[PDB]
Amino acid sequence: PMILGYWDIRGLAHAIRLLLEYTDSSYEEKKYTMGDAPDYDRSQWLNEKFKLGLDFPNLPYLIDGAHKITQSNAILCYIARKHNLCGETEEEKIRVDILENQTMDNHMQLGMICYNPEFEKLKPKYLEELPEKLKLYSEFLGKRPWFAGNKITFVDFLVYDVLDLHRIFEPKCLDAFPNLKDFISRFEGLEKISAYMKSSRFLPRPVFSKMAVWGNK
Amino acid sequence: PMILGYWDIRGLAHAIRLLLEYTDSSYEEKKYTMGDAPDYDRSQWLNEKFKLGLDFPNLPYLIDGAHKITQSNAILCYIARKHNLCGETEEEKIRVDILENQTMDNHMQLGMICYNPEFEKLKPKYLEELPEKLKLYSEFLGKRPWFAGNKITFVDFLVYDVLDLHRIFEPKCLDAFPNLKDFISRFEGLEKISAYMKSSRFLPRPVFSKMAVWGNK
Ligand SMILES: N[C@@H](CCC(=O)N[C@@H](CSc1ccc([N+](=O)[O-])cc1[N+](=O)[O-])C(=O)NCC(=O)O)C(=O)O
Ligand SMILES: N[C@@H](CCC(=O)N[C@@H](CSc1ccc([N+](=O)[O-])cc1[N+](=O)[O-])C(=O)NCC(=O)O)C(=O)O
Repeated sequence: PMILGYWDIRGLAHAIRLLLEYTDSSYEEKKYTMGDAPDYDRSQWLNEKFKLGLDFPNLPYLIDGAHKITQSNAILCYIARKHNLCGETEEEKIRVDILENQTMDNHMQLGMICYNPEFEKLKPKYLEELPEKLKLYSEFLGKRPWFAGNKITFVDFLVYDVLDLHRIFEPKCLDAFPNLKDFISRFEGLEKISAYMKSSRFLPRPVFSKMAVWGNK
Repeated sequence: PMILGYWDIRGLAHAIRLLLEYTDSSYEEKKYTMGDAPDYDRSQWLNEKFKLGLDFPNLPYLIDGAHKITQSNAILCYIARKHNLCGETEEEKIRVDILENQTMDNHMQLGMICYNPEFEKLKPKYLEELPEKLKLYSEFLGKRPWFAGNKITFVDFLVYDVLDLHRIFEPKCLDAFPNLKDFISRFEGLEKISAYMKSSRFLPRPVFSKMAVWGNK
């Protein structure tokens, strides 16, 4: 069975875990524990980091037999390809590519301030800007059932994670975009998704690692 | 003809410009000018940002008729797909995916400190770490003519820009990895590449925008 390595948190592995579940993939998980402050001992991972045969050692990392992979989006396409969720038409592949990177951006943005000691000070501006960000995704999705088009793709998992992370950060954020709310309903309503969410495996928190100022627990 | 919008600098548009050239693509450039300190007036771009019909307004952006694209890596695949440089075999697509993101990481890393006011203080550590970074690419490439494998792909443009930016930042950096040096020789040795470098179009500097503390000019 495949084996997904990551910290004992949600973070970046979220969309992957969801995808793996949606695809009925056979897998295990090698969760790494980070020590408490002030050191935040990472040795559990560092003692293994370069022993796994990974090309660019990192987290998350996926191991499927002889295939060792790093970089979240790389791991997602890998999985998605086995179930034709990496896109089909031309326009689909474009939307996929754009989102694939757009979400990664918007994510690192939140991550950056949530790990910034001055989070409290920065928070005001970030929130002032967020509505427009969400709007973009609303406009983008429009009347489509999924982001790529009529068929679901791995990018839907990425958009979800991002959108979800924001209802958690600011609950009223998605209130102004019905289609987005429906998207979340539609995504969580997915049979294998719904079931996974009610299982013991579902790890929706902590959102970030112990070093984080927000969602660190 | 296609139209590539970006700042009047190298930056993220570099690999794209190189690819476009190597593919003999018919295109123009909409270069945006940033005002001098302390305001760094961006208005030339802001007054157009939401008028272009882009989905997620940003730079660089590519316009091919009805197709409006953002996110550098999104733009690269779009172009590479028209010429079969987006990867073919399974293992090829993996390497492409990994590098497509790996390079983007290593890039932002450099960008972050080069835009950091305390650049001078941060520089010492970054340099202490760089060798291992480069080594990863060397190990990765190994005895292959190209990163993807025997055929050249758009990621080779990404790896080049990164490797190039680092010889500029620290000339002796690549000295310990012959295969990487040969890679640089082999890439610039490409007919259309070589030619483009001797042209008036070649924009290798400034490396970053005016806001940068390094390579700002
Ligand atoms: N581009 C890579 C990024 C991988 C990465 O950064 N992994 C991190 C945790 S994520 C992370 C780490 C720091 C911050 N931060 O804000 O400081 C935010 C996030 N995040 O998940 O957004 C890690 O611990 N890697 C193991 C290692 O480096 O050896 C990918 O998407 O796979
Ligand atoms: N993920 C996107 C990122 C796009 C982006 O960052 N665009 C910047 C320039 S790049 C950039 C900007 C800042 C820093 N920095 O280090 O501070 C590094 C880089 N970089 O290219 O590496 C911009 O000016 N966009 C127009 C807008 O936002 O309206 C992509 O790769 O296309």
